[PDB]
Amino acid sequence: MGINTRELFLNFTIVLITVILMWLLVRSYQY
Repeated sequence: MGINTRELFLNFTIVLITVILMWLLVRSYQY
């Protein structure tokens, strides 16, 4: 982790797109 931004979005941005799609994309409207 040195001189290379956007290198941890996977865990972060996924847990965020997963959390969201969950509360609402799991209900009855997939992504």
